[PDB]
Amino acid sequence: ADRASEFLGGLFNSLTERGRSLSQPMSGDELIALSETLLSRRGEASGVALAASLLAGYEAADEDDKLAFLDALAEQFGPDLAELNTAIEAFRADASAEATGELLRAAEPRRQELIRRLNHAPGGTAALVKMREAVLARIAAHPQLRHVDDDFVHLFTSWFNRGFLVLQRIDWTTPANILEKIIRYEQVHTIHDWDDLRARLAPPDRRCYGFFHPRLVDEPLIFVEVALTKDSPAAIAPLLDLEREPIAASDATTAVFYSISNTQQGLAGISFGNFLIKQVVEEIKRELPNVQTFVTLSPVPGFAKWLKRERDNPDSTLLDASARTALEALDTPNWFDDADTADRLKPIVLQLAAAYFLQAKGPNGRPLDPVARFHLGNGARLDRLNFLGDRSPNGMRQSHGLMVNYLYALGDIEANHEALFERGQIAAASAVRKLV
Amino acid sequence: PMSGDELIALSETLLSRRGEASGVALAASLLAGYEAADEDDKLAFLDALAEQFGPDLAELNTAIEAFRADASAEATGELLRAAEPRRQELIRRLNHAPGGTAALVKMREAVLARIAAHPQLRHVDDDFVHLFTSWFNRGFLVLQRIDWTTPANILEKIIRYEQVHTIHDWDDLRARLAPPDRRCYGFFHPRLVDEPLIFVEVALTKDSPAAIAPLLDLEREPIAASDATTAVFYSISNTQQGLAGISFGNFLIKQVVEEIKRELPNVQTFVTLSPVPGFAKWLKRERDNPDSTLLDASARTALEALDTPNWFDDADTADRLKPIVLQLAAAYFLQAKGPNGRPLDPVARFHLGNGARLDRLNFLGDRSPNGMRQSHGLMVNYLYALGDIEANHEALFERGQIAAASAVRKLVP
Amino acid sequence: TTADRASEFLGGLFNSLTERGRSQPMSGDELIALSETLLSRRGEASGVALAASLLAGYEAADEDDKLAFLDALAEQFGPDLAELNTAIEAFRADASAEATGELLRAAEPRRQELIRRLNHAPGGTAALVKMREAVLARIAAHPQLRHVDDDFVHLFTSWFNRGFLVLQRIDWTTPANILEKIIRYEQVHTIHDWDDLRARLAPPDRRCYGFFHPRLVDEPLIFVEVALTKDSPAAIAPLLDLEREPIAASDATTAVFYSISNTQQGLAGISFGNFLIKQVVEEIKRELPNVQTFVTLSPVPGFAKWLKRERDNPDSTLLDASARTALEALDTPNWFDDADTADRLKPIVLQLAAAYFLQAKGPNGRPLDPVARFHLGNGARLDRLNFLGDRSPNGMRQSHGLMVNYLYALGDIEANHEALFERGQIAAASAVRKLVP
Amino acid sequence: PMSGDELIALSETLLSRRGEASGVALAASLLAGYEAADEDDKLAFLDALAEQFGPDLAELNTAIEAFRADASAEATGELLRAAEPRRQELIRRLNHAPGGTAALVKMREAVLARIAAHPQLRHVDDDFVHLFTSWFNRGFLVLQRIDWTTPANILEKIIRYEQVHTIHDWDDLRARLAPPDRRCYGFFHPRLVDEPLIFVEVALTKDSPAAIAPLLDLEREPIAASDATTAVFYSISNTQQGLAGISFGNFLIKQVVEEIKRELPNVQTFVTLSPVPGFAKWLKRERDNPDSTLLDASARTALEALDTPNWFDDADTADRLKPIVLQLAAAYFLQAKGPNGRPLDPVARFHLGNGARLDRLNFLGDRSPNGMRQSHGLMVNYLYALGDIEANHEALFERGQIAAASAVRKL
Ligand SMILES: [Mg+2]
Ligand SMILES: [Mg+2]
Repeated sequence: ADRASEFLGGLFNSLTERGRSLSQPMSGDELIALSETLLSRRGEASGVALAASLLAGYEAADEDDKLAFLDALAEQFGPDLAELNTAIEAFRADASAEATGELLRAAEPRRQELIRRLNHAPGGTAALVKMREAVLARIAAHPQLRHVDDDFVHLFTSWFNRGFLVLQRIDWTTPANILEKIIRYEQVHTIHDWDDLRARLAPPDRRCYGFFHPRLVDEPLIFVEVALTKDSPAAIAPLLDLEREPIAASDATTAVFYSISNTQQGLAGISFGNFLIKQVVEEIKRELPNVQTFVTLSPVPGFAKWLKRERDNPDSTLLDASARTALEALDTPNWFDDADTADRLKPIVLQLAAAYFLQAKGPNGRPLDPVARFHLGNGARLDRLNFLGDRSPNGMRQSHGLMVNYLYALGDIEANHEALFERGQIAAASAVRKLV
Repeated sequence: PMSGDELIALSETLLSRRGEASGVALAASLLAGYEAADEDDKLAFLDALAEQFGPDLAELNTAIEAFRADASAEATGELLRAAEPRRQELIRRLNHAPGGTAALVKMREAVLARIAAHPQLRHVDDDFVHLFTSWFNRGFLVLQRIDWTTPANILEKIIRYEQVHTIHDWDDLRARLAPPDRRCYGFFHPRLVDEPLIFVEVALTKDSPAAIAPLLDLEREPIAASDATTAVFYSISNTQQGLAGISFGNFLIKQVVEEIKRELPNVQTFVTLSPVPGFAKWLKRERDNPDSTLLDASARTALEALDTPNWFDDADTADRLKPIVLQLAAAYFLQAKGPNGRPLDPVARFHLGNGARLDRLNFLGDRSPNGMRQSHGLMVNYLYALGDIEANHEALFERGQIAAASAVRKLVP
Repeated sequence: TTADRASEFLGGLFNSLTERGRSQPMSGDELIALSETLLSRRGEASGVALAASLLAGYEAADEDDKLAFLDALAEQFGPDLAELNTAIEAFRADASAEATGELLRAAEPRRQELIRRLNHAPGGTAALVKMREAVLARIAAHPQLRHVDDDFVHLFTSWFNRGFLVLQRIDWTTPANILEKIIRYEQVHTIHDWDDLRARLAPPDRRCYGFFHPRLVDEPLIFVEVALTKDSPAAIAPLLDLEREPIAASDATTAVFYSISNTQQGLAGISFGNFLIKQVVEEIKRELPNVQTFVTLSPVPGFAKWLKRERDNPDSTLLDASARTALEALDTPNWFDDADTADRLKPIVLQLAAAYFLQAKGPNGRPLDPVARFHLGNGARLDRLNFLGDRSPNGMRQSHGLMVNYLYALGDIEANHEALFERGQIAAASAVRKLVP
Repeated sequence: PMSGDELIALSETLLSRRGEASGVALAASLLAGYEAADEDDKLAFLDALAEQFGPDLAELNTAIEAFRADASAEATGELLRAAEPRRQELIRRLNHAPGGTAALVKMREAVLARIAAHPQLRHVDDDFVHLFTSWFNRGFLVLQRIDWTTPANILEKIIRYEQVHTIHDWDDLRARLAPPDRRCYGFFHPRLVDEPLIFVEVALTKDSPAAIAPLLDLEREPIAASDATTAVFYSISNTQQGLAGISFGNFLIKQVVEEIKRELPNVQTFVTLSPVPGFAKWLKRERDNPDSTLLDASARTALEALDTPNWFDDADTADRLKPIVLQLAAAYFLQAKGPNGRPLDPVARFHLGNGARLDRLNFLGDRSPNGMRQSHGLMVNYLYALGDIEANHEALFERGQIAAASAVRKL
């Protein structure tokens, strides 16, 4: 039945209210010592006790002691090499069930149990996420921790099940402890104090939502900023216009997604499903059924640095001197001003930009642009390419000002998605694809 | 409907799917088809799960050759991934179908049911346990008072899963949660909606019972909550068969008493009136004594009076059986151990596990036909004290040390 | 966040008031004496204690003692006649604001303050409803209690504000304690234990709703039974036939109200708004958008009584020699069991029914038939007359088997309601309006 | 916009309306009209309310004749009906409009405020109070904890409505809600969504303070919940101007302490550190007495010190104002009364009415500029006990017996 919606609501409410209810720096060595103790503990009370302790000791430790520990999760808490070999020989001797099971057992690094146990401490999950954040930041100077992050991903993928994710409008009636977080995760608009915030949430032509999961109480995991309007924008400058006149909800037909952000560093790479946006769309449709179309005014981070690599190679598959000439006009502080040099680049940029999307592919079989991977993964369609839609000194170096417009269509959202994942079809508008 | 072959095929498809919407659709269809399948087609699919769906050997082999060549971290990590039965990914995916968790839990009931006739299915069961252990986290287990204001669909489930003192109909039911001197609680998990994973039936009283009949019988009169001083756990039921062997934590009862205490601060003594679903099965196996420091010559003597249609009403041939049986029960608890070195009896494992103390042995505390089949009407009282729960649990788990009252550690031969 | 926010909020507060909401025999004289203490009391703690005491006493009192007390409310607890006259003379002397203020104070009987205070006892409102049920049951044999009932209505009206009325679907996920009460309030269907209720609610083509108000926690005031179908019926027998084959709710296109009941005798005559069915329709629609037509299959209690009066009237407005002659058929064992007698009657009856519905008014000016006053007031349209829709011995004595369908169109509910209340215009279909003389 | 006359016209159309749907439509349209209209039109409508909307004389007289011609119960009940001012039906109708109760509460504020300048409005007030008493039934009042996880639009209101120790910004607010040594409760009623009618600010401690400075101070060390034995009610506010004079019960505090203890059973002593707004105008009117036993020559002199601007910052002239004031405060309390046998202090009538007993007169407990303004920096304590609350309440209401402490009586 559908009663499942109420049951989970009631349940997640007991969980959150419960959460809102509930020390001296340690060295890298002690932390390791403590881990071993926790891994051999049998009692459940002493277990959470050692766990909470370890987590407090780590949060308190000096940046150096922290790294000593993370490194140890690589060297001292991987699988037992002896056992694993024994187990390998057995399988090699007879590919039996007994042997194929002990192999699965012996190949599991001890870290997994350690993380599974640390997670029993009150606040454990939140601390664990902050820990994966530290290892993610340590991969560079210590590639070894890439395997330590692998195990966090495994476990996290299991905890943050997409079935328990939930969408909530983040308006002025939202709990203060949560909004206080929004002040921090706010990407676009500026917000220093609660006044800036209320003001930010005030306008009736502005909206924003958040996805919450019971594993992290009162934590908006994904933040979705929307703008209500009648026209489908091609420039960001206007939507963020502080002195412009805002309209009314019934006075809109096109909801435009100007910002979508993952708020927790430690959750990078953890999928929360691919029909997120679809949900944010229905919420808007249920509230304001007038809204006929749903488009996004997303950026294109990676295009500029793609135009670099693609130009630096004088043996481009489709980029001659005729182009490379006027092309490098971008190599000037201010070029977007000269209305002349502007209309010159438009055709050439939009032409290479179209390639960057439908043509360019990253490592694995998938679009190079990260924002494309997302919105496209979410069944949207690469509808329009707004040249110079963001002339901010930020976007100018990010994508040379180039901004695009993905369009979500309730009808064929799932359709595009299957296309993209099963085959490779990059749902794009005809007007953009004819720039090969 | 669908045949084992067709299910096996659709499984394969689901496993190689890459689109979410299409994946969930395939998962919802396979589950739907499995349910419609036949006892033969079903055993076919559960079996194809124990053979075709184990770890992929081709990929396991490469991973091993790679590790042998270079035992690098990447190689070790690769070996783990490839050592995973395909079953696990299959199970994880069906779980995305709506009602999958429930469906999945019913499927595990099905393998746990066939395991005896098909010991290979046991390898499939291990993987459900691995996932289930991760899905049913104790952190989301929620205690919820269950009374007459509780939805009917849920109450209906309690009459069906009540496993200690059978609840005949809705009147017996109302009888157990409507009186102000009666209390019921249940633990719920977001993984299974409206499904009380574990529910406890307590009786608010002034004394520590020794027989259920008095608690059950629809005759006696209640008593205001503020009047009682003692809470008595007279029934504990683990509802989902497919959830057998998944620990929900050892401090479950500690929560039910913390609840009862904040509500009725007038209740300061907590005990249980529990069964012993493994005593008749023990004593009988012990009656074919090849050589035991327990039973002797003048032993089986009174142990015959147990084999009657009702030896529990004639003080004659029974009063002679009380001190022999209790002497032996004291042996069944403090000495008899299960294959894992834990206390032989399931219910003593639960309560001792929750920090309770074996406080008293009640000879013939339950006369019902069920009580007779389990331990010859034998029942015991475990005691719970918030101040000792943690210690007893820790002491039991860390050192295998059982917590029993002196008045019982003595009755051991 | 104001239409949905106020609902979030109200739902919440109500949930609190729900869990929060989840005695010796006295003589009429003692109860009356007590009412006097309570009335003069000043402390809140003792007020409640006394009131709680009086209610318990009343409950346990003898039927004679209850009755004496109710009568006491009429003669002893009315307005103080002395000061009332004093105030009348003050105002006749000079109609000042202070004069009409005191007059208003002077006219209010002590019954009101007594009821208001008894309402503070826990379980007070429920007890007062039960008590009002008693005075309602005694107005015949005791016409003086009518002025006691008038005071109850003034307070109940203010307490049971339509704004807090909430609609809830009633099914197997509904709390047992509420379902238990439902097993007693069930109208059409027959229900014994829980197997009946569970059975009666199981079918996917059946759906009943309830209206709840925070004043009477866990209590369904108005119970609405509906049937999911693919056509607007003309006879109940089929709908109620257990040996019928249900249909998936998604397959249905029609929603048919076939039972609407007020569950609290003591609430009789208290309005909960005219847009009740509106809410039930908007609800079904959002759950099953696959339903376009909203129609009822109502009874016409009081048609038989009316027809009798029309016949016994030697000067009947529209009963010629023929009609009178044919009608005599209605006065036989099972005339309905003769296709010929039936088809002969159908034209004359249906035509009389039309004048009944469209012309027969009440002692005020409202449509005489109580079920029509309801559905018409709920903005419905009288859509069709179903000759011989219910041949159950009951329906036969009620309206000679005559049933009807009222048509609810979620686009003219307000229009029709306004017409009936503002202009007195009945919303009937031509098929029936062009059937009147 | 809309003129007072067009409003009075609408009201008349609403009173005779029979249709429900159009009934609430006109009601919404009147509320909105009144709401956004010049002050002058407003006073028009409100004065019309006292004038053109009292009872209908015709009907009232007809009803009078009948009663004089036949004092029957049916004639009586009919008189009562006709004595009701049309205003009531007007209000009752406007209240069906979406958001009417809130609009109506605001309108009462409009009249209440204009009374002093226009006493004929007091009559309008009278029917507002009649209806509000009925509507704001105490049984639907709900106690709710108000911490940092509370909806913003509500916390905002808590800020805006503080009336004991002003809150300046959200951080300052966060301060009274987040710190574990702190707590806050509000009372909500279904008639006004998200509107905290009454809200209390308690400072969990382990003693019984006599000054606010050490409570509201940002620089302070927190204390765990269980690390407290007491509870200190330092601020209590009644939020709705328009709900002035409507009782929400007399056991509001008994509910809060019952909640604090069920959570922190480590608290076994609940006391307040309340102000005394009725001390300013009392002593300021006191020294204008033709005669006053509580004010002699030897007193009215050592009391002259308070006249200076800043005398609270000198250990010197201050210890003479300690015994003379306490004896007048202890008098003002146990003695002084208002137009009724009830205590003159609006805060004492609240706490005593709530079952508390005057336990101490913490001299100069408030240094705030507003504090001196009223109680001259003086503060008092009130002791609540889950044993005497009901007993004290009764004594005060049944017999006017002011439960106080010996330490305070003699003075
Ligand atoms: Mg795993
Ligand atoms: Mg009145």
